[PDB]
Amino acid sequence: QTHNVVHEANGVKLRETPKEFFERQPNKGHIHDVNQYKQMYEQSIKDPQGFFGPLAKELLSWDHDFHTVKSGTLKNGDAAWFLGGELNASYNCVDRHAFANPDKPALICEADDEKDSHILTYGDLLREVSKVAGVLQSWGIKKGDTVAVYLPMNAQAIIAMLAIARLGAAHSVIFAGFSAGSIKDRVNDASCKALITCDEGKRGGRTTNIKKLCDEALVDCPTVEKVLVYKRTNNPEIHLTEGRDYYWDVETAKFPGYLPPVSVNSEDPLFLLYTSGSTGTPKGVVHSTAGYLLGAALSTKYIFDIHPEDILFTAGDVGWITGHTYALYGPLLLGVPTIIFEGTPAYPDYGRFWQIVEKHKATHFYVAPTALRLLRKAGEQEIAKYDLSSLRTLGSVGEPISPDIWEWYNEFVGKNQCHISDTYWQTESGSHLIAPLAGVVPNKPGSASYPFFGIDAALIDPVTGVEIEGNDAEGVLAIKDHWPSMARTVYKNHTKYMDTYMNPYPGYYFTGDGAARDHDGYYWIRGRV
Amino acid sequence: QTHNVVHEANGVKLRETPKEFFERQPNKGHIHDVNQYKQMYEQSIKDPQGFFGPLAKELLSWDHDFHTVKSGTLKNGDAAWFLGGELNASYNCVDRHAFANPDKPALICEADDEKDSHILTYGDLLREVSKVAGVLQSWGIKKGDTVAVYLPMNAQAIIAMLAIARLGAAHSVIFAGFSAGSIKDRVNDASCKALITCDEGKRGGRTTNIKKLCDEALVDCPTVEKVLVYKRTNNPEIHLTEGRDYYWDVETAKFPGYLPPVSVNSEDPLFLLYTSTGTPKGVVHSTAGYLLGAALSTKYIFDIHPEDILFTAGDVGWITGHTYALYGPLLLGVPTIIFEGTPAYPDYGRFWQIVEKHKATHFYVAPTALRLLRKAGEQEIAKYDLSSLRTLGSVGEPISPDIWEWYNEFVGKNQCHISDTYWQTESGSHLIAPLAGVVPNKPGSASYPFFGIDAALIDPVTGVEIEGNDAEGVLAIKDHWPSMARTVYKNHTKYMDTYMNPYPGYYFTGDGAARDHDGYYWIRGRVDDVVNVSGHRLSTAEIEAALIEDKKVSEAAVVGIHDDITGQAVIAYVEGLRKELVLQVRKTIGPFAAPKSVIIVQDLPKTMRRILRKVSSNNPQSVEGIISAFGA
Amino acid sequence: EQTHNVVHEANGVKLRETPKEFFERQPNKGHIHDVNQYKQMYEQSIKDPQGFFGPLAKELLSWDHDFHTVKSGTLKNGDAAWFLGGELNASYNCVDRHAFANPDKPALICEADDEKDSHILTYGDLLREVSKVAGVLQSWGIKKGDTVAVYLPMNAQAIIAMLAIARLGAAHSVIFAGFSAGSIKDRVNDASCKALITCDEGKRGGRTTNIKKLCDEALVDCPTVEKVLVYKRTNNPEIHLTEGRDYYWDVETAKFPGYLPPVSVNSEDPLFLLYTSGSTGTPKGVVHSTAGYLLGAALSTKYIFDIHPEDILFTAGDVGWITGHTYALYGPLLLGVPTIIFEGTPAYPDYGRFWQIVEKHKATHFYVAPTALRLLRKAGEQEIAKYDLSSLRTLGSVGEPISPDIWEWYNEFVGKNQCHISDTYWQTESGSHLIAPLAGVVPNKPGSASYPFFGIDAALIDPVTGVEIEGNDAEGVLAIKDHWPSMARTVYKNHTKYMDTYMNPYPGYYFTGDGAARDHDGYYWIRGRVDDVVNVSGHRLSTAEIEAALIEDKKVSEAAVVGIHDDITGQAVIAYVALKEGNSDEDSEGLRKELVLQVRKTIGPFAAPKSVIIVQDLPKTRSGKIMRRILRKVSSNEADQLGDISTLSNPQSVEGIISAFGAQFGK
Ligand SMILES: Nc1ncnc2c1ncn2[C@@H]1O[C@H](COP(=O)(O)OC2CC2)[C@@H](O)[C@H]1O
Ligand SMILES: Nc1ncnc2c1ncn2[C@@H]1O[C@H](COP(=O)(O)OC2CC2)[C@@H](O)[C@H]1O
Ligand SMILES: Nc1ncnc2c1ncn2[C@@H]1O[C@H](COP(=O)(O)OC2CC2)[C@@H](O)[C@H]1O
Ligand code: NA
Ligand code: NA
Repeated sequence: QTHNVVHEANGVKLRETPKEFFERQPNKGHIHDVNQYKQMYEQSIKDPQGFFGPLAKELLSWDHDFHTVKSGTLKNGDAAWFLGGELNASYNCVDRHAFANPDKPALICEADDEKDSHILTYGDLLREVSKVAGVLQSWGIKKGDTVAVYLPMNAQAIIAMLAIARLGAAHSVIFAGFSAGSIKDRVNDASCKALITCDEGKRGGRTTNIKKLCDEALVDCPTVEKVLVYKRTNNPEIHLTEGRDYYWDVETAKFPGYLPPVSVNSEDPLFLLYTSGSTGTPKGVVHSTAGYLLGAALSTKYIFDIHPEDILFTAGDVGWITGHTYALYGPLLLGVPTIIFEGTPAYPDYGRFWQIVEKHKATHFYVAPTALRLLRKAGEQEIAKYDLSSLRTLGSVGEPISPDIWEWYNEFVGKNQCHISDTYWQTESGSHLIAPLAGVVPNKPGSASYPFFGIDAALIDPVTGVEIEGNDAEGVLAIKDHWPSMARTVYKNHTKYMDTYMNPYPGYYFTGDGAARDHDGYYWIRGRV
Repeated sequence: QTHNVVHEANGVKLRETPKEFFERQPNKGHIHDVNQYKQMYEQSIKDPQGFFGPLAKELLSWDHDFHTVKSGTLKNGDAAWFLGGELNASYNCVDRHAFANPDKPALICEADDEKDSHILTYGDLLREVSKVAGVLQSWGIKKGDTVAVYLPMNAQAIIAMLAIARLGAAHSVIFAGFSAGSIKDRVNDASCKALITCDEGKRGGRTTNIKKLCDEALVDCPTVEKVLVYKRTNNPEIHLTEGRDYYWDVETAKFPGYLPPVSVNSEDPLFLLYTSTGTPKGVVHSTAGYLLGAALSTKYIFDIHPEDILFTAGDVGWITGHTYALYGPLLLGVPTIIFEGTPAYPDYGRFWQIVEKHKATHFYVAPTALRLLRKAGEQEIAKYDLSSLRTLGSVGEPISPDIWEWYNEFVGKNQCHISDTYWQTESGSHLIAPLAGVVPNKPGSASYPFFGIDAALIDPVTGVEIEGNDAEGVLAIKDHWPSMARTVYKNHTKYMDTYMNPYPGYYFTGDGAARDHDGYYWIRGRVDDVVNVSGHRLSTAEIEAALIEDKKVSEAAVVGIHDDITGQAVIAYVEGLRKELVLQVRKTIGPFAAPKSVIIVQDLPKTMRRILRKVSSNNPQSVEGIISAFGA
Repeated sequence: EQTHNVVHEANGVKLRETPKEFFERQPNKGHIHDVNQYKQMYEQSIKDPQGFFGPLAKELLSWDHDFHTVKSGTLKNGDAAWFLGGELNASYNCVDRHAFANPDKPALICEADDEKDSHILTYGDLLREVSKVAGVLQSWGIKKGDTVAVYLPMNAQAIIAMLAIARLGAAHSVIFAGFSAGSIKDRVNDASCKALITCDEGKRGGRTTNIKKLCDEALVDCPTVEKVLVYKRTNNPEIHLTEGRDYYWDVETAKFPGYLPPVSVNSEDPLFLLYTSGSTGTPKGVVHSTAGYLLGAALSTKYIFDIHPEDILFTAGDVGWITGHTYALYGPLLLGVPTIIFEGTPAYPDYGRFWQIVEKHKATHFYVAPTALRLLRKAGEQEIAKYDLSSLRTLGSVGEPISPDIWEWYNEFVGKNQCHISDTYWQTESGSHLIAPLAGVVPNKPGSASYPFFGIDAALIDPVTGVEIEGNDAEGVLAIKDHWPSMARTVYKNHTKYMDTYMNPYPGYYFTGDGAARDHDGYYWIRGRVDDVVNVSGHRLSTAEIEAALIEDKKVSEAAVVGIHDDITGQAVIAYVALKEGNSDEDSEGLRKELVLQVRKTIGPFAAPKSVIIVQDLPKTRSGKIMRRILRKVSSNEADQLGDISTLSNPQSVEGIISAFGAQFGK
């Protein structure tokens, strides 16, 4: 009953999902109980072919069928999924839903100031993505190119990512807060042929110099032929360099509201996302197309319990993986609306998140514990002003969630009527690795619980390098086989990838984190090592 | 029986298809009668998916299947057909027929002088297209490029077009009678990477300077990297620029007679065709939808069977040659007669001599040529055996009842069906036409709208559809159709403003028409160019006249431009006098007819409102003034 | 009849049935039941190519897109095409599919010049290395429609380079590692290659060969080559790499992952260029398509050699030549079996090396040229008894005639009279076997290639009348009456040369350049080239190219090169040279050596003349053109038979020619 190693697990009562979760659920859940989850999970570990093939055919639309579900090993860094298949990410995120229901909302955009907020339908999104992709195509962007994005969290960032993917090019999103030198490093490592940005940004009421930093960086980025500049503030004193910089509205007005998507192979790169590592300069994590999209759709459907009637609010930023997988690809693949918030949880007041959740009857909310701490400190009383009865799944990501913060989140935001998903994962995993499925897995505050489909998690003794048998254990967290959404390389530097992830413990994927596993199989993340 | 509006139709007896038509028809007709036509037409309007899906699979060969038959709306300018599909135009016009019957004639080429005439089979055409496509491929031409063609109406023009389409590039054919400036404008707007032309041309016995005008134009066309030059006259004095120009024969001899075609998407551009009042605009046509329209209209309106032979006396420099000298007939796998010369050379019987020589079953020509031959060569017609013909088409302009009767009697001997085909460059293929052997004729009427064409008459003042027959108004189309043009090259806003925004929810043909008690349409010609300001349609000419009535005004020019709020805005070029002129227009025309702004200028273009249009959107010397005052 | 009045080779020749031990060692039921089934299937392959080759193409190749038409075009119009509309990838069919099925199965059994450096790559290993090299090439801009040169010895890196280039839809052009810098230059420039794959140095017979050095020398004049990939075969640090152009195989492949998607190409997109010598002077890049070439390779390897999944093939060839292309690489790898890639010579460390390798790996199939058989019979017979060769059942011979005596020697000393011998007739332009005895099916006549293969409708044409010869006991020009899947499709950027060489000499036919005879049983007997092409030790040479090389020496005024029989190399090249101002018989030996070295450095060591004859002038017609017929007749000791020479402008010269050949051919 007691734990000698996993001290966090002693005297922790399981927390079943509240009845109101199932009352607010629009349809029968996707999994009935934990026993069915464990059957499906064991099948996903022992027979990835027969588990993931059918799901890949169910959740994604293919332009060419695949012939092999899974190939490669971790030790050889040659992982591949759905080999021979062809598809397009923008077709799966936009076109098919637009044909099905063009007036269904897609991007619920909340601007830094609410007066500028708007809503794009899937039909709208198809037209705007097509026009921007037509601009990029006229400029010579084609499959195999990279295109940089330097935009805030708003419709233009989503449209730019989808338009780049529509051509089979790989987008490289650069968080709008980066310095000119960070922009330069990333652009040059990726050899981007084009950049998409805006003139200025609005954050918490303040105006941010965006094009200015781009211009500073581009003096050292010779590969950038053309820049597309959105008029976010329309400030006339913002310089565009003749022959390089063009306005978003002016160029998109020249092209039609439909452009054919370009088919890419399952293993063609979908994007580069640059991350800081423990050794040296930024490294470009490369994600494939089919595997990443399947992981995004699968984790969004099963871990958050997303249905067609639902509305996801991922309070993240597309500059990071969270916005990639769960503000954009995850929800759009499933054809539900997603809320794109440009501002901050404090402007105009600390009720912004909640005013938004009420306004759009959001059903899912996904945020990092940092924001939870900020709102507990400075804006608790605001929560009661707004109706949050539409929610049933509350997500937490990025860092450990202390039991204190977990209980506060559960009571004040969830009104003790929602399910909480502590999702553990990382930029290189593509999608959730360990997380409690909504309406299925009972919670232990501070614990991410069970590994997800295709994630064969294990603990390794660092001193010896040997895998640790049995529960009530602690050690380095690692995965014993690759999974569909695993990152495939570091751009033009596969040796760094091998040394970072595959070579510390040959045969395993090294997460860089230490964790504990208790007598129930629940995992407790203990941070970086 | 009487018409109070459609005066053309009063006292007009229907003209049934003559029995000789069905005697000469090689097989059972494709449609039995008008009732079957109407059932099929109603399905093509109410259920485009169930009507055009099966036809697209029947008439075209696909590399990848389509998942959606029809997408988009006119209002949003995002029409698309057969989404997800892949195909190749040259495979559908050449390869499949060559594999089925390589010795069947494809291009029956009649040169300016008959001594130079020849016939290419489908196998011959496959080899020549493959070799030219190999030359272009070795030069770097690929999907997404544009390639200019400046060639007379002969085998090399057809081969060039098909070879460019074989690589998935888009051809832009430039009528060989165009000047150097016209070549330059079109090549630069399209940013063509290569050009295919010839040294000189032969027309009416005269030698025309083709390569010379090309050089003149190319001095200012930096995107053209290479030129392929056919030796039409083999004149040794014709200079080739080293490193840029290469000979057709020399380069094609280096490559094999088969080259794989490149699959393109249904909505990838097949061609740009530049149109000749203001600035030339590149009408862009898709691949799958355009080809389907070409095949469908050629088959059903002309009644084309595998045994038939089509003579379209047009020029690939224009949409008629594109669609009914090349794509339509070759798609159906029949021979097409490509005539390089004039109706008068060596004499005024040449058209009829060609029909007799090749036993053509179908003849398609513009009323302009019919009038010329009636005036100068009538007696020549009877000198030739024209009994192989059963379908006589007319295109491009109204055919008066009198010219229709002359055509019917002197060419058709009262034994052929006449198809007065109404359509335009932007429609891709026939919009309103009497189906051969099916629809009875009223001379001068185009008769019924074609498959997928939901035609209507619109009140020009209110934009509201006119219900019932015995009516007149603006001819408009209520939904897009497979072969509708998709954009204006790199200028989609001009496309929207020209076709979709004047009457939102409709396609604007620019023509007026009348509809009689039988549902037959009578084309009435161009309308008067209204500008749409927040739903009020204004006449630039009326505003100019009203401004001119003011005796202190010397000259007035009124133009329209795009406006994100009011759709269009009106700018007049001519502090207190400006207000006086605006009030003058308000009290002469109406309160809402006032220009958005009156700009007092001392100069205006003529040497031409086009300059004013471009100026308002941010004697050559005069130009400066226009700009200066607009800066005011 | 039983007697032959024309095909003398066939008189008194007893058929040689397949020995029973062949069937004892055969691992499964044969692919063909007996010779009658072979004849039924062959007739279908001629009368109904669509119904015969469609199903086989669907069985043996994996398609990304199905084909809609099996066969198109005619020889006369030079527009042959097969499996139109199809899409596939050669590296997927040679690697990926087998790696997915059995990643640990051996693929490349690599025997290095020194056995200590030997190793084995599995299909999984091969997939990873091919993917990495393809990743390097892709990052350099190589894409479908480009050509990439390979200048590598016969080892794993050559195979990997070829497959990596094909993985991107680019066409490889392999340049035999015995070529000089000028030959590399000619081929690289005619193809406009964007990149080159080579190595620092080579190992042959224990000697170190200069590979990268010759590449640098040639590349000074190859402006289209943007980047070079260099494998460290010896890792000699003194080997210079040019900054900005040359990069190391290991360094660059370490940057990319072990899987890269293959690029789908059309059946008729070019798979490779192989530069071949003819009666011209300039090498011609023979172009092979993808689907048809691969189908021919798989089909001939499977049916003529009787290859099964359990078998192991040792083709003692070099990828620098078509034999290595088709039967060391594409054929076996398509069929998913291991192939032995031998970097060395038959003589090093001793003359048992071939048999040591066969025994080491229990090879079931061995494929070699008669030149090597003659060498081993002369110098290494005593080695054979040291080795267990009982794993073998199919012994192939390629590239040149196999005399009845050599056939018997091969049959007895290597096969122990228990193996089937496959004398395979074919050529670079045919892609795969044209006439050959199917192992276990066709009985042999020693010296005869036997029956034409599937899709090969062979004929004999009267050299006087140009008319096809009906009936048997006949002789004439060997021609083929319709194209076949693996037929070469063009000469790179010179289709007119292709037409003039192969399709126009005998309209409606393919001209092989060979003469042949057909006996009363329908067996074909190859009689050798009719077009004066010379084959020295399996290498096709251009007498005109050798003449040009000799003339480059400014001491030479005129040069005429001819071919003759040679007991060692099959044919030998004899060069006749007239000098400007020479004389002095003491300088003769030295100047002859100088000219031989000139040829060695212009073309390559293997193109050196057997002998250089210094004469005072060459025989010429009234029009001033050299009459090589006289030099041929003299060089074969047939001075009698020269006949009336009063038609020459300089009949007096003939005497000298004869005397000179008598004095100098020996010494
Ligand atoms: N639920 C969690 N509980 C405890 N720790 C967590 C949790 N989620 C993330 N982490 C830490 O963040 C890194 C990933 O950061 P990254 O920005 O790459 O991806 C971010 C996640 C989008 C992990 O390696 C780990 O140390
Ligand atoms: N049967 C017809 N009866 C009366 N008028 C006609 C008819 N066909 C065309 N037109 C006029 O020509 C324009 C199109 O010209 P375009 O050169 O683009 O297309 C050329 C015709 C292929 C129409 O809008 C219209 O005004
Ligand atoms: N079994 C054989 N019996 C007699 N002669 C043969 C045989 N195989 C080839 N040849 C001669 O080689 C030329 C082609 O040589 P190539 O190097 O192109 O291809 C060689 C095959 C690799 C043939 O035209 C012919 O003259
Ligand atoms: Na494809
Ligand atoms: Na496909």
